[PDB]
Amino acid sequence: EDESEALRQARKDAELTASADSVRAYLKQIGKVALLNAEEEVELAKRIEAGLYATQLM
DNA sequence: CGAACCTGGTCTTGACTCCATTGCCGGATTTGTATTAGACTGGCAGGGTTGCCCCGAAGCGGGCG
Repeated sequence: EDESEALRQARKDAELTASADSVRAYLKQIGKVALLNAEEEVELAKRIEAGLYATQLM
């Protein structure tokens, strides 16, 4: 079905596999963080420039 | 009988030639680095074949605390 932790346990146990091919390992690694939009990019760029000026001032 | 001679070299002096050998210098080519603002967001991809043997690891029946 879609619940009762059978499919959930299957997805969890299939997440903790070997994946001996290094390309598949790196792709499963990078398919983790959430993608962003233009507002998130604006926010992160402003935070980056603020942090850079703050550490240069320090 | 002596005497010129003539010619092996042995060697030097002086002028001449000629080509390496750096040295700038001006320009040519060669090589390296930086920068491009619309938006773009998790692979293609190729095969699976023997026989025999040894041995080491995974997993399952079976009793035990």
